[PDB]
Amino acid sequence: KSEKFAFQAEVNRMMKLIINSLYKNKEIFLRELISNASDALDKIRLISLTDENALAGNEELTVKIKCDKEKNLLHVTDTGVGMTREELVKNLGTIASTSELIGQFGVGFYSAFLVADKVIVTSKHNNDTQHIWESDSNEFSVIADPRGNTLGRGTTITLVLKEEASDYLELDTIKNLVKKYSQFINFPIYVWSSKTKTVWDWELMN
Amino acid sequence: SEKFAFQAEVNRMMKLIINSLYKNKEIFLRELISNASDALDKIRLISLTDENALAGNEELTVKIKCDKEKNLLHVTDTGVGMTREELVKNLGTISTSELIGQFGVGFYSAFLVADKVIVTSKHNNDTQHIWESDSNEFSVIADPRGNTLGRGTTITLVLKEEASDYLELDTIKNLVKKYSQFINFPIYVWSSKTKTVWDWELMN
Ligand SMILES: COC1=C2C[C@@H](C)C[C@H](OC)[C@H](O)[C@@H](C)/C=C(\C)[C@H](OC(N)=O)[C@@H](OC)/C=C\C=C(/C)C(=O)NC(=CC1=O)C2=O
Ligand SMILES: COC1=C2C[C@@H](C)C[C@H](OC)[C@H](O)[C@@H](C)/C=C(\C)[C@H](OC(N)=O)[C@@H](OC)/C=C\C=C(/C)C(=O)NC(=CC1=O)C2=O
Repeated sequence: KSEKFAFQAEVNRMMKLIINSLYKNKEIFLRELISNASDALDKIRLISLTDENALAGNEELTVKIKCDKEKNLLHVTDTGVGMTREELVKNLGTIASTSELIGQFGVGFYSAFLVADKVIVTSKHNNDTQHIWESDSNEFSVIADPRGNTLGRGTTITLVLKEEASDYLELDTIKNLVKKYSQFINFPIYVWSSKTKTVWDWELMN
Repeated sequence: SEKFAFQAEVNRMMKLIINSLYKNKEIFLRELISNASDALDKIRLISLTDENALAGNEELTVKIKCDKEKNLLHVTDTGVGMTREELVKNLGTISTSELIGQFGVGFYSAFLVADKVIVTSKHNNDTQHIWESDSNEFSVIADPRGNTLGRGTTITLVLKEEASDYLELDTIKNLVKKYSQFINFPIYVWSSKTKTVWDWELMN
């Protein structure tokens, strides 16, 4: 189980706070994830200033959100700097209204457990191979992605939604939320939506 | 090397117990008394083949102590006890009311009323040690007070505010009785009588 890890005590306590104090406005997890994605794009953009190889694995700088209503999943993918394996283990397993306090203290990512029974973070960084981080909140593991490098560069956050969080699978909801929290993000944010013959394509939200 | 993490299974188990028994929480005492009884049963067996078994403490009892000022509830038995290695493994790894005793996870029902649970235990083959937890981790350290128990274990609960009622004597006596009526070992509750004096009171 050299791939299995446990959470630092403080993180456990922190996840417990978010759940007990934000259960009346769970929709903020989308805000927090879109915000994280945006900070990630800012860093690769900052890296491309000095390193001229920074953007060779994925020239674009976007944020695409997809709804798999059949597998009960919600995907949020950015083409930011991404995270190395060691960063998945250290930065997600430890740390150094409360709606505003979370993003400021650096723990807004855990707001995802407000609507998910399981969170998965797939990531490719310019200096490592693609890896997968998974957790149901009672432990977590990190393994090399057997699919190889399918992201180029960036991160995908996958949420296996709670049955009560089923509404986050309907497009009308996500679009409303994506739009409401995409307002001040300096990057384009699309949503895989239907157009009704009935064809699917990326739809710009901001 | 004094702070450990709970195994994933235990984590899952604590939540289940807490999510499903929030309606009948008084169960926690039944579970502690029951465990106390098992412990006593085991030292008694050992005393059959081991003449030195009861060297550290000749009695086979279970004593319950309420401390309102400090907000603590103590459950002490004089059974076989637990060695440091056992506290670590047997506690960190593994109506449903009567379904938890079966699986052997009753202990955790203590978190239904306690923000923090402490386990002090002295086992014939080791020195006294202390296991503490708030459910988000746990730690095991050598008791700096020495071999104070002689032999056995003390379950100390730092009761939640909404658990203020288990601090009241008449309540514990009432509860300790309903569940001690089946244990073949004497259960006492440090009670009081009005001058006002304190002394053990037999419940079964
Ligand atoms: C200031 O940076 C932020 C930090 C500090 C730190 C961990 C940054 C990280 O160092 C490895 C990378 O530099 C950064 C580019 C990676 C992301 C933003 C990831 O998101 C995507 N899309 O990559 C996010 O994944 C869930 C990382 C964990 C987030 C946590 C625990 C959180 O709750 N809040 C945080 C939000 C932040 O903005 C946070 O702690
Ligand atoms: C069958 O034995 C029981 C086990 C198996 C096992 C761990 C037994 C233990 O092995 C080291 C000792 O042999 C035994 C004498 C010690 C006690 C009963 C302790 O209580 C006192 N007073 O000593 C209790 O402390 C909280 C131990 C943890 C209890 C757990 C996790 C539980 O939830 N249920 C259990 C109840 C049991 O009866 C249980 O798992």
